[PDB]
Amino acid sequence: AQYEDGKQYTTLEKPVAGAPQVLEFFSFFCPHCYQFEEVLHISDNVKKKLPEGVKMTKYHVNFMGGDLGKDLTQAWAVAMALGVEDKVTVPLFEGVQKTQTIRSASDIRDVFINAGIKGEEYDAAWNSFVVKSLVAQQEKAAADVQLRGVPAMFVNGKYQLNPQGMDTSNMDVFVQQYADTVKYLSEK
Repeated sequence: AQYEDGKQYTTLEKPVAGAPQVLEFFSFFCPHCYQFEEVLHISDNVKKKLPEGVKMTKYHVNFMGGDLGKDLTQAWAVAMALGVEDKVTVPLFEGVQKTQTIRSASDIRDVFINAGIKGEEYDAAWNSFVVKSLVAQQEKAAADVQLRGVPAMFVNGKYQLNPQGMDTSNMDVFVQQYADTVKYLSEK
């Protein structure tokens, strides 16, 4: 074929029922995630190719960056609840990996503060149980695919994008190839 298992994707031996249709995993410590985010714009180019009715979920993971890593997953929960993903993603990435100015939960908070979220509003959300469950979800979803590496994308809980079977000569062609694969798996 042109798309075969073990090539542009892999199949999960243990398929995850009722999973979000298009599901992405990342870490703000994850170097490829960084390049996935602000040089490749993967999530975004995948949206521009997905069908009618399809929903995209993005979750942080804990297993990079240790104690900060966890704070970052809770902080992403806050991002999701407050609907500010688009306003923190870049300064969070740049704060961990470019400038190294994020070293404590407090530095994470600053990003949100400087991005315009209100202190009391952030703290409230941070400490809220809607956020607790959102952290819980982020973790359960990862556990359900026994996830060990990021970036990762899962389609319909059944398939896993395998970027290392696509070519990296031209980045724009990588994106196109990646996104098209998602569209393929989506229709499967």
